[PDB]
Order: sequence, then C-alpha cells, then structure tokens
Amino acid sequence: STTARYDSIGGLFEDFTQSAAQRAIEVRTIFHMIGDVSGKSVLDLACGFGFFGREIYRRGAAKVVGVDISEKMIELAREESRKYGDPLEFHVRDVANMEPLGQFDLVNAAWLFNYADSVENLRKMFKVVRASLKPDGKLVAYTVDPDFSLAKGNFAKYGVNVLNERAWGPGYRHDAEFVTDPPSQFSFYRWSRADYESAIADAGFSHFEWQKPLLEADDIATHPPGFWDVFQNNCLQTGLVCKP
Ligand SMILES: Nc1ncnc2c1ncn2[C@@H]1O[C@H](CSCC[C@H](N)C(=O)O)[C@@H](O)[C@H]1O
Ligand SMILES: Cn1ncnc2c(=O)n(C)c(=O)nc1-2
Repeated sequence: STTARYDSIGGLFEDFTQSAAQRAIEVRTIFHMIGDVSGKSVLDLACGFGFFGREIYRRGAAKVVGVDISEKMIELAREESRKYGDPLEFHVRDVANMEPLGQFDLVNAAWLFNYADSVENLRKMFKVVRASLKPDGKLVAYTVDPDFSLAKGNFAKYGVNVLNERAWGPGYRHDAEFVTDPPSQFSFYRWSRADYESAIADAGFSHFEWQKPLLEADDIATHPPGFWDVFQNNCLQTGLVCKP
C-alpha cells in the first residue's frame, strides 16, 4: 500500500473547484483547446474525481478512460460514475511509470505535468502520452506556466495560495494549498519552458503550441478593478496542445 498526496485532499478538491475564481478560466480554456469530441475516444490523465472526462463524455465522446495515481481520487471518481450511471472506466496508475492502455483520439491532461518531480519524469510522461495517441490524435494539457514567479504576486485570491518557491534541480518546487476549509496542502513543480519543449520533441510530437488562459471581459466586469492584474501579469497556469 502506498500513499498519494491527494489521498489527504479527496473531497476538498471538488470544494476548491466550486469556489476558486481561476477554475472557470481553466475550464473555458481547456474546452476551447479540445474542440468537438463527438465520437472520439478519450484518455483523461490525472483525472481527479473525473471532471473533464465526465464532461467530455457528456459532450458526446465515445469511450472515456480516466487514470489517477490516488486511490482516494479514483474512489470518488468511480462513485460519481455510479451515481450518474455513466460508462467512464478508471485506473490507478502513476503516469510516469505506466504502460499505454490503448490508442486514443484525445489525451486530456489537466494538472498532470506539474506533478512530475524531475525533468526525467516529465520526459517519461510525454513519452507515455505519445504512446497513447493515434497518429492523428492530440494532447490537450493544462499546467504551471514556466514563467510564474512568486516574487511577482501570490495566487491565493484566485484559489491557490503558493507558500514558497525553491530551486529544485533545473526547475523549481512550490509548496501550496487550495483555498478550502480547511486549506488542503500540496506541492508542485515548475519546469522551464525549454525542458518542456525538449520533452515534447523527444517524445515524438512534431507540433506543440502554448495557450494563454482565456480571461474574458465578463470575468473582469464581475470583480473589483485590478482583481485580475496578477493573473494577467504573473499567471500561474497555461494551456498546451501537442500533436504527433
Ligand atoms: N504522477 C501522477 N500520475 C497520475 N496522476 C497524478 C500524478 N500526480 C498527481 N496526480 C493526480 O493529479 C490530480 C491533480 S487534481 C486535477 C484533477 C482534474 N484533472 C481536474 O482538473 O478536475 C490529483 O488527483 C493527483 O492524484
Ligand atoms: C490541481 N490543480 N487544480 C487547479 N489549479 C492548480 C494549480 O494552480 N496548481 C499550481 C496545481 O499544481 N494544481 C492545480
């Protein structure tokens, strides 16, 4: 038996997704990158309780498979599929160490790569994703912006309190907590843009593109003036699409 970090977070992550200001921007940006899923087979990596895979199934995907390292999160994911009677299937795997489970039209990986604890493990994850993709498929990912700096402002008001920033091999490691009750602590890794693009190339993707989060006028209208300045000038998050 082996502990995963989210085994102690569990239901609090869903609490975070319902209150954090940044979540609506993440969801909007991710589905903008995904586009139409009708008929597609989908692999949702670091699936948590299964949000993205389940919404992708709700938008008309064919087969949807979810993978997460946390037995606790997979247990919550399976209970949601049981409650809504949907066909999602889930597996407990460490993505840096797993075998491919099939060839998919779409791999969705929201908040996977920032949990690679070395550039070596980053590279392994991308290789695994490439081995899971049909030749005309694509990877849609959401991860930490390599250029985020804690000196330029915390993200706590958007839902993620970043507690510190430490050099960690060629990148950085951050301790943090989701703004929940009580707050739920976790750690994540900020690898450089160069290491990401090298991991993508060496895994056999010919195309990648970074995607700035889709913050919109209606988001700005409904918060006090300047609320989104740190989000715009020191963004913690970024989108990423890769194609074989
Ligand atoms: N190496 C790894 N392999 C697979 N899952 C991992 C992982 N490291 C962390 N995770 C999982 O990644 C998740 C981050 S939470 C993100 C959940 C979901 N994608 C959403 O946005 O709704 C946690 O469930 C955690 O257990
Ligand atoms: C899982 N998850 N969900 C939302 N937001 C984040 C996030 O900002 N960071 C930095 C992170 O490591 N993990 C997140």
